[PDB]
Amino acid sequence: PLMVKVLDAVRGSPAINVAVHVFRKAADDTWEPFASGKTSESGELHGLTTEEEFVEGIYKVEIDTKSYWKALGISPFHEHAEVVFTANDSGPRRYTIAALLSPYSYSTTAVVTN
Amino acid sequence: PLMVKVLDAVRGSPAINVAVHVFRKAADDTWEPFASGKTSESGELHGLTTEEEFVEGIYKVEIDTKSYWKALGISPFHEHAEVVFTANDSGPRRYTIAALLSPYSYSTTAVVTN
Amino acid sequence: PLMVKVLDAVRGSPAINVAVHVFRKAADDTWEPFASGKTSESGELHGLTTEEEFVEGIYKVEIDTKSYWKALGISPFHEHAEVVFTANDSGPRRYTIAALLSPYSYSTTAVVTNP
Amino acid sequence: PLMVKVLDAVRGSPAINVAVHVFRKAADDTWEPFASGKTSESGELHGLTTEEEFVEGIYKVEIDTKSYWKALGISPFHEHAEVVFTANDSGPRRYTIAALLSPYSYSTTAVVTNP
Repeated sequence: PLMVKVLDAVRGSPAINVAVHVFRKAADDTWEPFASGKTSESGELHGLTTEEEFVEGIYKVEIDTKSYWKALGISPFHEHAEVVFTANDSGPRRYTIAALLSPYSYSTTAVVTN
Repeated sequence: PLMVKVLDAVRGSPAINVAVHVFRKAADDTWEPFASGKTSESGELHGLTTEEEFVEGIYKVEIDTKSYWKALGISPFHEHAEVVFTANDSGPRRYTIAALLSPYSYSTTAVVTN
Repeated sequence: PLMVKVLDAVRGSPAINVAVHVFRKAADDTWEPFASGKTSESGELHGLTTEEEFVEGIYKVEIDTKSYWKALGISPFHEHAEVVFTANDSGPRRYTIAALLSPYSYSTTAVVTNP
Repeated sequence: PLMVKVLDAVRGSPAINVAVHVFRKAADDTWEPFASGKTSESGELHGLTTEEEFVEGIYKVEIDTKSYWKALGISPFHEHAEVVFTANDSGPRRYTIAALLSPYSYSTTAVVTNP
């Protein structure tokens, strides 16, 4: 139900081996670890969760952009990119969180389909 | 060797049934039709060309964004989105031209892989 | 030293009356409230801080995009856009945090200048 | 009535000395040169046209992104960014064409205001 895709706007490539952490907002308003991984050779991270586990609520996707750029020998601006959203059962069932990275800028979009 | 992908930033969806025209720059500097189609249900347009036909040169991808938005009952700013680039044999072999559409804005990126 | 500018990609206009909250990471690793304000009719937010107050640190600029879109009667995807960065670690700089908003997508860019 | 502003997403800075060519579609469907200029040290290009001259029509703003990146010694993907739009068809408006550049990607947004 949840896929994360990361692209590199400098090189025109997938952003490979980027660490991604997903958190779910707990009742006390803290962020609890939910799932994590590293993007693949295609810049994608599949298998984070299942339909049963991905219940409605507020989630945060943190993308470790700073490590990515530093490994390329580039100093970037942001500490990470964060994407915070509510999962809603009314809407379509599959969420792709896409991010497009540059050293001083990033874009993110949600593609939500059935 | 060439794929075009179009997303809708307003609805968080693929942009479906968007007309896309590809042109190749001729020796006289005019744009000659090269390939065309409409994006699919996944917002993608596959099968535009073959490796044999997609020789080095300058290409233009014109995306009919204005018709897309008008069919959704929205008045948009741009007449179309245009992506102009050189195909280069030195670089990786597969080109994805991605576009992210809003009524008054668009983003485009090239993902070039082997 | 810190300015925030927000545009609306749907309207082709400044994004007006967007709430922005800035935090700074404290010694204990918590996010301490640092400054807040709203974008004006030009989509800009000036006056958040001073050169003296804007010391080195890790800052988070929270742009309340959901509140913006809901005040316009639109159901958007994100809760907010968060921009997190180290500032002033090589001496004072001027930071513009720009954001471009759509209901299911946003962009942010930093322009950093040395006075 | 027409301003162009360009940022560099790699540097986190204005994109300086970017060449911009504006065309207007003629009666015969050709692109007629309309105005041109370069972005300043602030990444802005002012003074392209006048209220009188900027009549209704279909305009193309060509931002010479390859020339910009090649002047910096970088091999980018696109030849240029083209922004094509109908202007002034409900009376005079003020247009800002903004662009954010990276070597393999760009964004453009229009801010349209009624004076």
